[PDB]
Amino acid sequence: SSSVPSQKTYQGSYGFRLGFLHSGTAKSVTCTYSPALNKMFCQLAKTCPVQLWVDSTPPPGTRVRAMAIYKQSQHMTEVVRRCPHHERCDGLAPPQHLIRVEGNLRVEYLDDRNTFRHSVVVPYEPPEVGSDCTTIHYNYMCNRSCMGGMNRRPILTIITLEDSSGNLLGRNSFEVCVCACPGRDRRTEEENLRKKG
Amino acid sequence: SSSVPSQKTYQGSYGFRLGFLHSGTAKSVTCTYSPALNKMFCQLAKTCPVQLWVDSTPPPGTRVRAMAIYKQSQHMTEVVRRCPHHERCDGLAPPQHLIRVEGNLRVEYLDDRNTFRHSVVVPYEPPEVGSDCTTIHYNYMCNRSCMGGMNRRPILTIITLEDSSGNLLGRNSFEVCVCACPGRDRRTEEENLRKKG
DNA sequence: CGGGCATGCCC
DNA sequence: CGGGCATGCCC
Ligand SMILES: *C[C@H]1C(=O)C2CCN1CC2
Ligand SMILES: *C[C@H]1C(=O)C2CCN1CC2
Ligand SMILES: *C[C@H]1C(=O)C2CCN1CC2
Ligand SMILES: *C[C@H]1C(=O)C2CCN1CC2
Ligand SMILES: C[C@@H]1C(=O)C2CCN1CC2
Ligand SMILES: C[C@@H]1C(=O)C2CCN1CC2
Ligand SMILES: [Zn+2]
Ligand SMILES: [Zn+2]
Repeated sequence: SSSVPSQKTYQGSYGFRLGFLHSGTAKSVTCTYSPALNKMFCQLAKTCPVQLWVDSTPPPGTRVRAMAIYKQSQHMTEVVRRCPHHERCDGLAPPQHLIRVEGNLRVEYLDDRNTFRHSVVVPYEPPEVGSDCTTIHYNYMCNRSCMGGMNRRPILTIITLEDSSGNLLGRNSFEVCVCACPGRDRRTEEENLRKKG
Repeated sequence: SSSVPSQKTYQGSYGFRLGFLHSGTAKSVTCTYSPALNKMFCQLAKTCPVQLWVDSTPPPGTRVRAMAIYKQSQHMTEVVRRCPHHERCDGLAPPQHLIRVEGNLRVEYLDDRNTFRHSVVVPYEPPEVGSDCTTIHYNYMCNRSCMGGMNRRPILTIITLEDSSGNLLGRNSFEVCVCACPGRDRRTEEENLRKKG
């Protein structure tokens, strides 16, 4: 009955975890992940690699879904959407969707008929031989600050592993801040965490 | 042949001048006019009174037109428009128009067929007996900072007095900055003028 | 109300 | 590149 999807971490029977490349906090970096905050800082429309880790290999036909939700209680029931400006500015991705996947010939974009929430889905592919994870290249097509979209409200990205039958196999999430200067904003929030948290 | 309307002050044979109420520079004022900068600072969608002064009474059927243009040379040829967000948010005023007139049952909104520029027109009415000017209540429906609209670019409002035949009778203009805190921004720009101009 | 931070971006 | 200002708004 809820229109708010779960954000509860569920590693599940396949040991599903997310991973992120080690970047620095240089003021001009295009993205950087804070493990202390479980938070990705990245720039508008630029690659944001997410690693998928599993302890056991999911069955054939497993799918990987990404969806954004507002992190604060007072905004959780509102659907996260592209702002009118960037919407009016790919072909496969409808202009209303915040999250895109690049580099994948099998991407599917969903608008839920009951909850109206947007998600983007790709097939799960096992890591190549010798590699321990699979990487998906996400793109966030608005800044957190965009008026008429996120309007400065923080968001979570929820990644779910789902089998072809629709069984939830795993769930993980991270906060995302799409901003002009990811390195500066990570440094500021981490400093604020240490001194005022 | 030019698609850029004139901004040249032309008092004309009727002695046409603009006037503005004396406001202060309190941080929360809804609008304030700087004579030193010939610049109105005002808030989004709130009243911005403009006084019309004439030395001689224009003929019956005179009209008062307002139009915005970008002040900087590099943007002058681009049409000033409402941003996509506030456009998607009166009835008589088309959503694309930046400048509205409130309180007037005879307002006309024009989209020029050749230049595509927007303007808003009302009849000229002489001042009431004993009064020296006529006031028009303008509304600016975007902030200067709106992405996809003015996008932080400065603008002029050009007020023209025109007879019913379309003869230009007078022209005046002022800079406009639609901002959150008109009193603060006037104080800052005037201080910057005095010390760095 | 006014002080002050967060965030985009400096033509 | 990084320093720093301008501007919206603080839940
Ligand atoms: C944002 C992400 C990238 O695209 C590379 C630079 C920074 N971070 C790790 C690798
Ligand atoms: C963070 C800041 C920089 O360092 C350049 C890229 C992003 N932003 C504007 C210029
Ligand atoms: C903005 C304009 C108004 O509406 C009154 C207050 C400030 N200024 C003069 C009168
Ligand atoms: C300027 C500042 C104020 O003083 C209030 C009105 C406008 N802005 C936000 C709150
Ligand atoms: C997760 C794993 C790694 O650490 C590197 C880059 C991505 N994957 C294969 C090698
Ligand atoms: C221009 C003139 C004034 O100064 C007051 C207010 C508006 N007009 C009539 C009286
Ligand atoms: Zn946007
Ligand atoms: Zn706007």
